[PDB]
Amino acid sequence: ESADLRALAKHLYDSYIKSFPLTKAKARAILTGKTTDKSPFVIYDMNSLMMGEDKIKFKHITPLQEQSKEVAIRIFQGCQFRSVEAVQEITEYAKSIPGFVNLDLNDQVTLLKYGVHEIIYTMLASLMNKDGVLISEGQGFMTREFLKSLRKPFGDFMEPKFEFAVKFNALELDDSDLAIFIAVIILSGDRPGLLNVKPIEDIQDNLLQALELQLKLNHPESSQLFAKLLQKMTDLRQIVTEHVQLLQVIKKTETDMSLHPLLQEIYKDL
Amino acid sequence: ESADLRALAKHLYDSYIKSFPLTKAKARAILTGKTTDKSPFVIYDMNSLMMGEDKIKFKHITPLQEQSKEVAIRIFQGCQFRSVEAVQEITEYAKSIPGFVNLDLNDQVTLLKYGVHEIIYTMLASLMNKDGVLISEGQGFMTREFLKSLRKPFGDFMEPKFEFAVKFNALELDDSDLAIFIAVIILSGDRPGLLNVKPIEDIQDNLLQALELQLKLNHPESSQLFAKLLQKMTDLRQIVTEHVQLLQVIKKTETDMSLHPLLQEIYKDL
Ligand SMILES: CCCCCCCN(CCc1ccc(O[C@](C)(CC)C(=O)O)cc1)c1nc2ccccc2o1
Repeated sequence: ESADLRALAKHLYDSYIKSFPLTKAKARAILTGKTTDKSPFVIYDMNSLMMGEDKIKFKHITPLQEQSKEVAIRIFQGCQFRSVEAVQEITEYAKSIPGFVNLDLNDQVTLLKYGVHEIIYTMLASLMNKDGVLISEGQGFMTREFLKSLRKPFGDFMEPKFEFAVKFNALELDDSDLAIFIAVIILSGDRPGLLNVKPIEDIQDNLLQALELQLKLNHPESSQLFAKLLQKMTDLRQIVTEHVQLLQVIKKTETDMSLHPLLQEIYKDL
Repeated sequence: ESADLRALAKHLYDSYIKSFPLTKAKARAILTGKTTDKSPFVIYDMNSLMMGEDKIKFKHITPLQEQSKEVAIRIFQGCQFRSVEAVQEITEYAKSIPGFVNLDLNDQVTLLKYGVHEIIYTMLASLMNKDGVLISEGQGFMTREFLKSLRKPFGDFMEPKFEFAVKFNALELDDSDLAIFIAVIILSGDRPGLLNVKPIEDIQDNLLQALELQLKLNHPESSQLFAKLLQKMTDLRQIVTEHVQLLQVIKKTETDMSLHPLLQEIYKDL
């Protein structure tokens, strides 16, 4: 019954709105302007960066950065903190996916460990366009060029996210679509180390039917959107793998820089 | 129309049968199961290999294990010969895909270039089970044990493919399904360097529709098989990536000597 699938879709969309403070709808409203209400301050260089810590709250350094925790590192610990923040929002969302909390506690942990970053990059795309990305709840906007100009290793951390975002965003998905998609990502029975794969795949199948109908009803004219979206899951895994190896490089070139315990746990070069 | 999709399906199945000697239906009869007659020669040890090699249809080298070209190298090289063969079979199959030959020639070469490894492992799964893989047109069977026991570098070469095959084969696809799936892989759109993505994605759209109808008619009891199959591409990709990686490492094993050229030419890297 497609009626039961529509309810699941509404339920997941509802939980999504309740778990994620900055939706795609809000992100696009901020980026596309035509607004005086919430135009973001723009960071495209060191100076605007300094200024940025004025109209927008930023627990980081404004002045000199070199001999005082450089800008690259400052921006990096910022992403770090924001990522853990996202893991907590995604975890809250996960618990709302029917069946998720009734699974083996060990597998709940495994599903989150492997799904969190894939979800992070999917949602990160909502806050990006070809020119940059929204920051601090949408009050700021850091330029893609400014980011690609950071010190040797940090200079290329974000580029692959942008490359993915521009392609992914061309699919023109809205929050109700993404809510089902993120749920699908989490319930992957092919995650390494899962104990009970069957209960996980039973839920994903239900989620997949939900996503399929949702895309057919919401995008009547977009041929094979469902399949096209599912293939994007390959680009996500790649982004993760690529990010991981870059993180191993960072770890060795910056022995004075620290990683958040949560993020470190999830990570295992995995 | 459902008619254009069935025709496309039937057309691909026919060309697939004509292009690939060993069909999965053919290989499954041999593997797990009997169909008692002409049982494959089993390579499970060094002695069984030496014997099988000198008694199998392997046009290349003979058994010589004594400070002269180790077994692992001869096995590895052997898989290279068969891979070059398959590439030509994949190439002929590609040309039968409606619209393929009509694409920009550089684009045709690009699609084949980046799609042959994904296709090779996909079809390899057809000849594998959890304990081994069919060899020499199915006249042989090299056990998973003997393979994982090879030298340090070569022992971890095929294992990852066995793991993928185990999961992939659980989908229980047959040649009619695989025929369309392989064509979808070939007509990707995200291969690097493509010049005209539109016609490529347009054909894949048509192929995906065909694959979807085929799975629903051929496996009416398998819910969301279409979606599950597409997500298996995330695995194939990692496999390929991980594979070119070990490959580079192998290069850092065997190298020198003015003997073997022209042969090294015929292979390169694929
Ligand atoms: C439901 C989840 C919503 C996810 C929203 C993510 C916003 N974000 C963080 C993106 C990110 C960047 C870098 C990351 O690297 C770390 C922290 C490295 C340990 C990781 O977790 O792998 C991880 C995640 C982010 N936003 C921005 C804006 C500008 C510059 C950098 C930046 O990073």
